Amino acid sequence: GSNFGGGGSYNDFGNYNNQSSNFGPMKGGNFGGRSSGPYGGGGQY
Amino acid sequence: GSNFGGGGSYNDFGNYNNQSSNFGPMKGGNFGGRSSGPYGGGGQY
Amino acid sequence: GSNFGGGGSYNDFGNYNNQSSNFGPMKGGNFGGRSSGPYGGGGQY
Amino acid sequence: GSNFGGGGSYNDFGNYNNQSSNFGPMKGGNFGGRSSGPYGGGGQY
Amino acid sequence: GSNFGGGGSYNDFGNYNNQSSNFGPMKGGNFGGRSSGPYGGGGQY
Amino acid sequence: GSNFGGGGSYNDFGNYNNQSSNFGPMKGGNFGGRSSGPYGGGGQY
Amino acid sequence: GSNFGGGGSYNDFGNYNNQSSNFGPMKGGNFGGRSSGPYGGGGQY
Amino acid sequence: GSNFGGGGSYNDFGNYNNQSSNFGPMKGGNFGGRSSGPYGGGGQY
Amino acid sequence: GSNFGGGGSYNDFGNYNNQSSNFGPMKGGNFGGRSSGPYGGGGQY
Amino acid sequence: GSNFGGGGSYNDFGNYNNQSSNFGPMKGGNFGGRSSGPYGGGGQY
Amino acid sequence: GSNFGGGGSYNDFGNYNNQSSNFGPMKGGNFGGRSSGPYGGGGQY
Amino acid sequence: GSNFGGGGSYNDFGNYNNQSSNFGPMKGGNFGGRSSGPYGGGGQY
Repeated sequence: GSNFGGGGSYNDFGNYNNQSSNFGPMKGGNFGGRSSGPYGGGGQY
Repeated sequence: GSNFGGGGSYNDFGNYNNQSSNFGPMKGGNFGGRSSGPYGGGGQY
Repeated sequence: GSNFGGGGSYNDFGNYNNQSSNFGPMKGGNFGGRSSGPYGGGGQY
Repeated sequence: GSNFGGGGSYNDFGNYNNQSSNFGPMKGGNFGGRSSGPYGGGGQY
Repeated sequence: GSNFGGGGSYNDFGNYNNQSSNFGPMKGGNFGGRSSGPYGGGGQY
Repeated sequence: GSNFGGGGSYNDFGNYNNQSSNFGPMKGGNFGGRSSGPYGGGGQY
Repeated sequence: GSNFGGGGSYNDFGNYNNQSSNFGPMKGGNFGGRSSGPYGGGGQY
Repeated sequence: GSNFGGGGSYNDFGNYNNQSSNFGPMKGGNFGGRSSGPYGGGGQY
Repeated sequence: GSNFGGGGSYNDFGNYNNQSSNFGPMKGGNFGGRSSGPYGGGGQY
Repeated sequence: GSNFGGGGSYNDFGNYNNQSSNFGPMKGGNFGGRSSGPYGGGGQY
Repeated sequence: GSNFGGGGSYNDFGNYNNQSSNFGPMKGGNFGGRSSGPYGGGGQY
Repeated sequence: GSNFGGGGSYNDFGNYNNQSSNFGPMKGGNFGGRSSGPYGGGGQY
């Protein structure tokens, strides 16, 4: 009889995938991975 | 008799996929991965 | 009878993936990995 | 009967992956790894 | 009956990976590893 | 019945990896390892 | 004027997705990922 | 004028995803990842 | 005018993902990662 | 005019990911990482 | 005009990741890392 | 005009990661690191 997240627990556990593959010349970018707060994620500015 | 997220638990567990593949020259970007807050995700500005 | 995150515990445990592979010349960038706070993530500025 | 993060514990334990591989000449960068606070992550400025 | 992070404990224990491999000439950089505070991470300025 | 980080303990214990390997001539840099405070991490300036 | 896979090149570059999510008790398995050769893929025998 | 896989090159570059998430007790397995040769992939025998 | 895998080169460069996350008790296994040769991958026998 | 894997070169450079995270008691195993030869990968026998 | 793996060179350079994180009691094992030859990888026998 | 692995050179240079983190009591083991030859890797027998 074990509690597993019961109560008001905010239980966020999701798998996330960003995948990209290119044979030719890649000047651009695939910006992946979690981010939070204003302007999260990478790039120019 | 085990509780599994019972109660008011906000139980968010979803698989998310962003996948992209290109043979030619890739100047642009596939912006993947979770984000939150204003202007989340990468790119110019 | 063991509690596992029960109560108000904010239990965030998600797998995140950013993956990228390119045969040609790569001038651009795949910006991956967790970030938080203003302007999180790498790049010009 | 062992407590495992029960209470208000903010229990953040997620696997994060940034992976990148390129055969040609790589002038750009894959910016990975956790960051927090203003302008976290590496790059020009 | 052992407490394991119970209470208000901020229990942050996540695996983080930044990996990169290139056959050709690498002039650029993969900036990995934890950082905090303003402008964390390496690069020009 | 042993306390393990219980209370308000800020228990931060995460594995972090920065790995990079290149066959050709490497003029650039992989900047890894923990940093904190303004402008943490190495590079020009 | 750049060749991009021209000639007899067998150019196989397809995105493939296997995704599955279940709230209840999962005794079975979602067998995903590429396989080749006799009896490829996992399971009993 | 750069060749990009031209000729008889067998150019296989595809993104593959296996993702799975379950709230309840998981006795079974999601067998992912590339395999080749007889009986590739994990499981009993 | 640079050759990029041209000729008979077997150029295999694909991103592969195996990801899995479970809140309840996990007795089973997610068997990921490349394998080759007879009976590749882990498990009982 | 630089050769990049041209000729008969077997150029295998793929990113591979095995990731898994579980809140409850984990008796089983996620068997990841490359393997080759008979019965590659870990587990009982 | 520099050769980069040209000829019959078997050029294997791939990033591989095995990552796993668990809040509860872990009796089992995540068996990661390259292996070759009969019965490569760790575990009972 | 510098040769970089050209000829029949078996050029194996891959990053490999095995990472694992657990808050509760860990009786089991994460067996990482390269191995070769019969029964490579650690564990009982």
